[PDB]
Amino acid sequence: TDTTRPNHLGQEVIDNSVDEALAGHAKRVDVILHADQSLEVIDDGRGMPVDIHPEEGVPAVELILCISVVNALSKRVEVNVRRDGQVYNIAFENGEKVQDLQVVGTCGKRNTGTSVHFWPDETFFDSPRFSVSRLTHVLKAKAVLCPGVEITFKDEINNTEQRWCYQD
Ligand SMILES: CO[C@@H]1[C@@H](OC(N)=O)[C@@H](O)[C@H](Oc2ccc3c(O)c(NC(=O)c4ccc(O)c(CC=C(C)C)c4)c(=O)oc3c2C)OC1(C)C
Repeated sequence: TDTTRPNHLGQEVIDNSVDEALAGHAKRVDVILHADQSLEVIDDGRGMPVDIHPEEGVPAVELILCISVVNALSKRVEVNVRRDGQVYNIAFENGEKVQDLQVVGTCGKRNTGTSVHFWPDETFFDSPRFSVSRLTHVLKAKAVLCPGVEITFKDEINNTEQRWCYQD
């Protein structure tokens, strides 16, 4: 992972969302660059499984995040999963789970998906600023290579919003 800036980190989180679209489960991926320079990636896929992983004995989502690159390079990572009518939440800080998986709400059974919100640890990057032009260029190409998915990008730092969808 490149540490010139947090873009590559974001693209890896975006790729996990797009993989759900490519598999035919997600129809939309939303990316939001927050005012505090944190990035949030939301998809309407199946939702990162929250049931126990046999070998490890911990929620699959907890395990995936624990070993993820976002967790390693972010001072904070908050994940919300919509699955089976339930909204599960879990968070890590400085690389450590600071909030066990827990049901924070309910939702429609058909409303599934995952939200990954992370705050890069500025100490690991030459620059903590996200390169917007680079983020949008890669996203657009992503929309192109995954026909049918609607990709939106909301920039709350430069106050702009865009959406792209390539039907075929
Ligand atoms: C970083 O997590 C990624 C996902 O990222 C997002 N945003 O959804 C996505 O890329 C992909 O997500 C998958 C990949 C495979 C299945 C999949 O095979 C499912 N089918 C099941 O019936 C199932 C139900 C519960 C369960 O614990 C598992 C196995 C666990 C896995 C695949 C982590 C499978 C399912 O419900 O959801 C899935 C999901 C959401 O792979 C992950 C979990 C590594």
